[PDB]
Amino acid sequence: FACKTANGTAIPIGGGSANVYVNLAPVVNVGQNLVVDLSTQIFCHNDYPETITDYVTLQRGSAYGGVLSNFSGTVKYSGSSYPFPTTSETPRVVYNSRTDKPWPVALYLTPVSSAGGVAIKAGSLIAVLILRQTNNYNSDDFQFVWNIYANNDVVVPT
Ligand SMILES: CCCSCCCO[C@H]1O[C@H](CO)[C@@H](O)[C@H](O)[C@@H]1O
Ligand code: NI
Repeated sequence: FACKTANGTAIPIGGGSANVYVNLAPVVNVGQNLVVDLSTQIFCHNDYPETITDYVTLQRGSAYGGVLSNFSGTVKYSGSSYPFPTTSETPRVVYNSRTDKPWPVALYLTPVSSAGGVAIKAGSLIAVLILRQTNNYNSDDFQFVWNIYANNDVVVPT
């Protein structure tokens, strides 16, 4: 089991960590969502699907910088919705193919009432999402840690 990002980097067998940049709508009002869809960027696959079944959860989602201070959020993982930052590990998604399949995580962030001005800075760390991977074959229990960075400033109209 391993993961990579679209035109980007890879995390190899056994787990590890990688930095991911995201495009964000440059202006967002109170009552609107920033939708950060990671499923177009993070792709994983199973290395021996004929004999092994891989299990993948979102173990935790944390907020950082302007997201932590200026937004409230939910995370959508494989069709279900949860508070972001998260309160517990999600159920599992099955990976059973050598073919790249997306990691189905999306963040919906909405500006808090105190948010105003540049609420997220270009280049800043905004989130960490931890993918946890196990199987039906051995004791493997690995973490794939995704550091999420803002590509552009996001302004909350005052
Ligand atoms: C015919 C199979 C012989 S075992 C091959 C061991 C390879 O294990 C890697 O690949 C497995 C399947 O993706 C993972 O479950 C495991 O965690 C690790 O990433
Ligand atoms: Ni592979």
